[PDB]
Parts: sequence; structure tokens; C-alpha cells
Amino acid sequence: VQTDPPSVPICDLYPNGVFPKGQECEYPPTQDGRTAAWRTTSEEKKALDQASEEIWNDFREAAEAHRQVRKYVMSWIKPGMTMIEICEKLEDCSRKLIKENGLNAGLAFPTGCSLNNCAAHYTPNAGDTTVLQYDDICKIDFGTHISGRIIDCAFTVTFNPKYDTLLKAVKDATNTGIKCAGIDVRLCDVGEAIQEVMESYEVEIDGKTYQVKPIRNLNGHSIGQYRIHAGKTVPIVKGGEATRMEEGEVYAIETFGSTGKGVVHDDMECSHYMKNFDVGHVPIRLPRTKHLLNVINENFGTLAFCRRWLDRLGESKYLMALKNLCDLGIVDPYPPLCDIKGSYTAQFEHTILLRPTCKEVVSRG
Ligand SMILES: O=C1CCc2cc(N3CC[C@](O)(C(=O)NCc4cc(F)cc(Cl)c4)C3=O)ccc2N1
Ligand SMILES: [Mn+2]
Ligand SMILES: [Mn+2]
Repeated sequence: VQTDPPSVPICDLYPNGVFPKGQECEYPPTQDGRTAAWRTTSEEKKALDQASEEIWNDFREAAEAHRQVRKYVMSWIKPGMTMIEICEKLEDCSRKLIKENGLNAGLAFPTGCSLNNCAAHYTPNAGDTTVLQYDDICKIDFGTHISGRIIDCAFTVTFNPKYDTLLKAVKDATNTGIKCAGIDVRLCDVGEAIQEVMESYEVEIDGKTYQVKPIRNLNGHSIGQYRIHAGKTVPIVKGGEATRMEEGEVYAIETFGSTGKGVVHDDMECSHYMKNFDVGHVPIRLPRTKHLLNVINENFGTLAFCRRWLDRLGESKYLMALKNLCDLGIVDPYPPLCDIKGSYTAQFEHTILLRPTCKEVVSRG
């Protein structure tokens, strides 16, 4: 049985090594109208699904850890806490439930806790005194993995009911994206459907009215092994690419709603970094730079990391070494992504498996 607060690894809760499936859906019908039900009973589709069973089992173990962490977070996240306090309490729980073991199991990327106008990629660095406020809109976005099978799942936290319709708009747009997704579906069609649903909402916040805008330069994405962004884009506005989703792919279906411009730009101090997946072996003689790259290669590989995690590993005076890795193109910085000052942004996200037999919303219980 899981403790209160959670501390027992998901691995210990399932002695047989079989982790719970997420929500399973039949794929959407074709434009002509023929159903995709045939996939469930097809012997060919079953064998193929069975061929990838260990992979789905890893995503499910990571998803069960993600669900237990987020239910724990919802129970205590309150204004007055520092953003550092929130991230450390969440990560401590995630490390325990995932049974962190180097590159074999762990945290897939830093805990985003972006506030208000900032939509993504904010996590505090050491010394950040930011405190969560009653009127804040906080996007908790964190990831877990087993053998690099990543669960990318996020939700928005508020305390003031004035944002309730804004959150409902974004939740409905995310559920629309999940519903529209499937093998052979055009990525632009998903984007147009998401936008249609999000833009049907009007909200009133402190006497000002807004039509909920999707953040046009943010999007959902394909997921690869140890690769958070695998190359395919799931837009959240019309005008996108008519490229299609394929069998066996994994996607993060995420949407962002804004009362601002519906466009984000890099802002604030950078906390998130990640090795460029396409960069091969680069010999480094510069000793501090060489050491930091070895620390990154050992602890994170191609998974995203943050400055707090380098501090936790006992690294110090590494900022110039980190800038060098960025200048060399080995590491890429991912600074906070913000809409205009005074705007409010919300996000909801789930991970889906485009299995040969069905569509599994693996991060949804
Ligand atoms: O064109 C773009 C550029 C910005 C962008 C951002 C995103 N977001 C926003 C939050 C997100 O869900 C997440 O959890 N990110 C963790 C993460 C940490 C890193 F250090 C590096 C990377 Cl790649 C990802 C995600 O994927 C999604 C699409 C786009 N499209
Ligand atoms: Mn995310
Ligand atoms: Mn994502």
C-alpha cells in the first residue's frame, strides 16, 4: 500500500512488474466515416502491440508515478510557499516513486512552475526568492521516465475562482486535441480543432473581458526515447502543416491559453538546458567545460536538466562552463517563455501512445 505522504516506489506497489494501463480509446473515424474498431481485434495489430509490450509497460510505470506525484502536489500546493520549496517537495516525491537510478529511471525534465504571463520553462535557480501568491496562475509541468520512456504531463493551479473559465477553456481544448489525435490524422486538423474549442470561450477577469487565445508559437509534440521533442509538431492554432501522425508514435498533447497576445518570447533568467540530440562526440580540453559535459553525459544524457540539479550534484562555479557548452552548440538553453506583462496563461497536457490496437492516454488514470 502507498504511504501518506507517498514514499513507496511504484515498482514495489506492483510486485508482478505489470503497471496499470491509462485510458484506452478507439481511434477517430475517417473523413469518409469508416470506424477504426477493427484494430482492437486484428491478430496482426495485436502481435505488433505485443512486440512493444515492455515499452508500453515502462511508460505505464512512469505514468503511475506521475499520477501519484500530482495528486500529492494538489493536496499541499498553497500560496506562501517559495517556488524552490514547491519544486523540491515535488521532486523529492518523484525521485522516490520513480525509484531514481541514473539514466535507467528518473526525472525526465525539470519541474516547470511557470507563473502568470510566463507559460513555460520557468523553474527557480538557487537564490530565487519568488513566493506563490493567491492571485497567481501556476503551470506545474514535470516528467518521469523509465528507460527513457517519457511521461510529459502538466496542469494549472489557481486559488482565485476568477480564472475558472480560463482553465476550463484550456482543459476543453486539450481534451479536444486528445480526442482528435490518431494514426493518419493531419497535424494541422488537430490544431484547427484545438483552436476552435479554445476560442469559443470568453472570460472576465477584474472587469476586463477576453476571448481565450491559443499560444500560437507553443505546441504539442512527438516523444522519442530520451528525446522530449522528437521532431513532429502538434499545432494549437490553424495555419499549420498538413503532416500526419503515425503508428507506434508517442505524443505529448498540450495546449496553452492566454489573455495576452497568444505569442511567447524568451524572457527572464534561464534555468532549463538540454544537450542537442544531433551533436555527436566533441573532444573538450578546457577542464571546467570538459568536467561539466561529463557530469551532463553521466546524469542526464539527452534529457533536459536545470541549474538546481547541477547544484544538487555538488557542482559549483559552472556557469561559464555551461555558457561554453551552449556557445559550442553541444547544449541548448531553454529560457522562460512569456506572453505580455499583465497577461494570464494556462496549460493542460497528457502523453498518448498511438498503439497499433488503440490510442492510450497513458498519463490519464
Ligand atoms: O517551438 C517550440 C519551442 C518552445 C516549445 C515548448 C514546449 N513545451 C513547453 C512545456 C513543455 O511541455 C515541457 O514540459 N518542456 C520541458 C522541456 C525542457 C527543456 F529543457 C527542453 C524542452 Cl524541448 C522541453 C514543452 O514541451 C512545447 C513546444 C514548443 N515549441
Ligand atoms: Mn510538459
Ligand atoms: Mn510537452
